[PDB]
Amino acid sequence: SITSDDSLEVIARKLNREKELALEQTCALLDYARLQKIIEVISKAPFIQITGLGGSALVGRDLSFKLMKIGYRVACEADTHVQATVSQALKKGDVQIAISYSGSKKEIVLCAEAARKQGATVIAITSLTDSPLRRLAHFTLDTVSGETEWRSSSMSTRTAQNSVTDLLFVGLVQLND
Amino acid sequence: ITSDDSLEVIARKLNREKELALEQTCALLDYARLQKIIEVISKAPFIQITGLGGSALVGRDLSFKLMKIGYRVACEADTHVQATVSQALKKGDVQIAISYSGSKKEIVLCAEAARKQGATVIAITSLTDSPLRRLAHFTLDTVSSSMSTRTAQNSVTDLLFVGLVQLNDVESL
Amino acid sequence: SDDSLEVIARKLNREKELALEQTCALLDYARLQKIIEVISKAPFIQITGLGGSALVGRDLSFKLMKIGYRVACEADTHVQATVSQALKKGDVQIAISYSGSKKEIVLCAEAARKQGATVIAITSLTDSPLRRLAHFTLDTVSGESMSTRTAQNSVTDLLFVGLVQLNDVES
Amino acid sequence: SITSDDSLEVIARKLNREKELALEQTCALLDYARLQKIIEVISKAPFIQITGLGGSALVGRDLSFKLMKIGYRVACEADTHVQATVSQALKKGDVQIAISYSGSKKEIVLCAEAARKQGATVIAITSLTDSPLRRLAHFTLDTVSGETEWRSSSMSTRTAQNSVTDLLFVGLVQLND
Repeated sequence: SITSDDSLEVIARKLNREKELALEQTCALLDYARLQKIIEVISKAPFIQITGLGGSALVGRDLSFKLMKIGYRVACEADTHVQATVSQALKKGDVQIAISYSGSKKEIVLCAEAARKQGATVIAITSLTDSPLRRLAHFTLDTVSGETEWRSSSMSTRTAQNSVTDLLFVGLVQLND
Repeated sequence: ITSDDSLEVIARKLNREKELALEQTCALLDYARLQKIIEVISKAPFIQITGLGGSALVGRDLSFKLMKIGYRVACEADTHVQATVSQALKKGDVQIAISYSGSKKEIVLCAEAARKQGATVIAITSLTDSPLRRLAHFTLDTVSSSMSTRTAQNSVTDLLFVGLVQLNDVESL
Repeated sequence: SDDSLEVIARKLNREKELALEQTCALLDYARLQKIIEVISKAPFIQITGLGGSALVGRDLSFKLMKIGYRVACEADTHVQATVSQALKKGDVQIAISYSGSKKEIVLCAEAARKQGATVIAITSLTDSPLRRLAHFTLDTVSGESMSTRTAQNSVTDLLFVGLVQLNDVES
Repeated sequence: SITSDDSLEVIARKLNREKELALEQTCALLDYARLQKIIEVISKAPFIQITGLGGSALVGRDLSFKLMKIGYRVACEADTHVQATVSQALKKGDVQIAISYSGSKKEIVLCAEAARKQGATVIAITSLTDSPLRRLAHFTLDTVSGETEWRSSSMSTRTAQNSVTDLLFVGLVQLND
């Protein structure tokens, strides 16, 4: 989509269109009945681990700061060795929120498998493709990217992921009643 | 946007608010100015990216992209690490300061220290006349809610990056 | 310090050794056992610190996480601060600070005690805000900066080993 | 079963003893002629990546902040994916300081391979064992443990590493003073 022929303005406009598409298609895929039960699940979580890698870990930590900001016990950890040990020590009733577009990055898949072995609940924020991460998840929130993989690789994907976490957070706060 | 709403109404409302941030931010772009900014970033021996709170995550997000392509970058959530790095900047280096307000003490002092050291300061900030906007060599404006703000900030950094790759690609060829 | 590198290496090692000796000599093993028991029963544990003593806290955090304790240890102060506001009766805060009077650590220990949690300080001997606010204090004595870290790690490493022994004893 | 001793006071004394011997034996193993050459090479590095995992990464972070404060351009990154992208982008004349006791941690080994591939100069802070990391290093700084039953524990290993990093920092302040 974005090519070496483009002016800076066309690039600017192309980028915004990719994010707008990523937001709309992600939104269109939402099962609002399934979104609600997920929020219910997160809300009763004694402990929440949020896993990710690279740019998507920033999305997870963005959400971890917001959940801590309202009294949730949240682990979100960049060091993959440390992230893995947290997963291997989760307990039944805990919640893992796995943010990974591909669903086939080993470290993230290994952490989700460890959560399941320990009996934690796994929520995957991931792309529509059938992936090891999707097959490990109790619930899945689908993210549709709009990007040119060779140019805008961690941009509309991250916008799609941010839209899901933002919604999760607002729906959680809305459970103030 | 209010409670009593359903989750679908919230999702749409949040999506529209981001959509407005993307479009009102791009609407103020000065493409001749932005090109000069990319050139400056492109030639920088060293780049510091300052921020705090969510703007720090936006800074790290961009620093990962610049680091992958071999640009020498510092961007650090610890408030006083980030201050030691600004003061240690030298002439010709570049600081990218991301704050919506422009009056946050730490971002202001890091930007002071960076022009004290003779670096170029690029500010990604709101249209509010601010101490940051005054200290900056260049400003890219962001119009935005803390979600919309991060959305607006990311649209500037993402554009700077793809523009940087585009220019660097033109030269290599 | 216009000494050789060899003189520097030995001098740094002797400061570290003195920090270990002087810190170990102040240990009260009766209170340490009580402290280990408090930590072991906490549903949630926050470890606070700033600068190098934050790294010390995270070093402990990694080991506690691996054996199943729920532990927050954030090196960003505003994150650390809001994690203190959410503490609950029965939780535990481990506050690591040599001075004992750094505003950010003092503010988190107040919140912890306010919120009903137990505060365990790892701090120098001086009469300090952190020491007055703690339910339990473990002393660290330097050997002079680098030896301060060494002193703090010797207390945390001991807490870690005590806790592992506590479970293998009741296994 | 973590310890063969029953008494906390015995444990505390043995643990401190292990640390005292890790410090002294690592110190005795220093080729102070090499160490000055090593400090000289770090002094000239336009860019310094410090690599590690888990506890060893905290040592590298502690060093990275001391070095940044006296003005050096330093990368030190907990996220193993990002860290790997930094190693892959090093250039000739850059220095990588790889901090791993074992020398056989996949991610540290692959970061040193990438650094050497691209022509960076690799200084390893590692144990004496013949390791993939030691065979890849241009320079080595040996971290060994004490005699006790606590050898090779992360507590002993962190202590030996810290003494080496503390020394490198002080030797650098001495030039740059």
